[PDB]
Amino acid sequence: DTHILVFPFPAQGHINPLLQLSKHLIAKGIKVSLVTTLHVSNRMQLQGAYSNSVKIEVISDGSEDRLETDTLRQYLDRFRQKMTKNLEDFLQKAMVSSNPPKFIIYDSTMPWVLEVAKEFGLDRAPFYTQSCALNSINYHVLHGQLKLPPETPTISLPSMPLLRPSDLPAYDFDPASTDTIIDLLTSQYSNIQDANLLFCNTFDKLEGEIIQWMETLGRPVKTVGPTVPSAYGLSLFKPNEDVCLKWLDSKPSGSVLYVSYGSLVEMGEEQLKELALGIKETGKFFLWVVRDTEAEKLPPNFVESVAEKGLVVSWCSQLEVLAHPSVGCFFTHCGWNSTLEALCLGVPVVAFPQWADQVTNAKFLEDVWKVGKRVKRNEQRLASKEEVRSCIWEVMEGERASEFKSNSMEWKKWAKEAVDEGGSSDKNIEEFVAMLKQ
Repeated sequence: DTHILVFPFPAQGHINPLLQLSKHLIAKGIKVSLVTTLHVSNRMQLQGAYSNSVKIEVISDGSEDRLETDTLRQYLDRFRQKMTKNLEDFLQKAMVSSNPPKFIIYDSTMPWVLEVAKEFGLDRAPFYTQSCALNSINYHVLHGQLKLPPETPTISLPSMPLLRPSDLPAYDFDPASTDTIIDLLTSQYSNIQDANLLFCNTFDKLEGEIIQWMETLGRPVKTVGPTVPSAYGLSLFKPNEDVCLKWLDSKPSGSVLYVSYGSLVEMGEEQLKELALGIKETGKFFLWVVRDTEAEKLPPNFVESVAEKGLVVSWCSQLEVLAHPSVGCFFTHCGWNSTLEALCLGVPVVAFPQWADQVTNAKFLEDVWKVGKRVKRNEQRLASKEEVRSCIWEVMEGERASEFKSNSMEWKKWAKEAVDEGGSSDKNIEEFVAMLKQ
């Protein structure tokens, strides 16, 4: 029984992609062990309860956790030191067992795992969870072809669309961690000559040309995305579904604006007021999922003022909401997972990027894939309520509303084609599985 290890970075949007890939591998006959921390096995729904499930291997004691007194640098430095020893101890017992693992797939953001794999003679591959366009940007920042602030107002990178400085990732959003994040992201290409191959969370039709560029770095590159669950009885003591779905069920098809800037962005009340008022001014039905600490910054009386039009809740499953036919538009922060979800479910977007790679994903969503528009922001970075209202109207009601929806249904078709049997991504996964059986 061939078995491999998958080692994701324990953080927002890094685990689900590797878990999804693990599920595809198990469906093709490969047993998968997920190497993770005590907190992820504990404080998350990683149950691995069925006999065909991913096996969870906890290798940490929780002493690698981020302290309140820690900077990002101290946290990543301690994590690397402790998890390196933890992985060395784990492989020691596993590389001399009856059935040793034949491969380790690890998050690309932990390039130190390759050195551990190399030391034990274990085949390995980093997994790039972000867009391939970001791989190009980070590589060119690493090699001096692009600079923190760009010298030239137009940036032309190999096999990439032209970008202005307002389309490049904003790592300055959290000033204390700016240099740390840039060093982290640029250090993902330093030891790729020893990688068996590179895995990318994308699909050929989406970034094919950029992937061709990536292959020129010397190693095989395998697109295996998008990592969205393929899914997208009768109880007398329970209701059929969730409250969100029920509320959406009573709306006309394609009429509601699903709003979510994700679970990590901390927006300012000033900008939060204008955004809420912007959504209010449109007079459209909208389902806004926002966490408790962000919801307290909402303007006083806002939810009562949009009583008939708005449903503001603390949680709903994003996938089931985006797959609902009553939803016609997605006001999103343009995180890579959200970006791929929008494309996979054929839903046009109002791009409101906040930080990091979100601005680059927004650029591709608006100017390259053409499935929506970016909210115009001012010099201060504040998006006014008319810009917000205008943008929502333009994508849902304006001249290009039919265009955007047509582009979205096309990207939705190619995305399903990619992960469907014989698709570009499925083919890459089958070839990898075939090599592991050799």
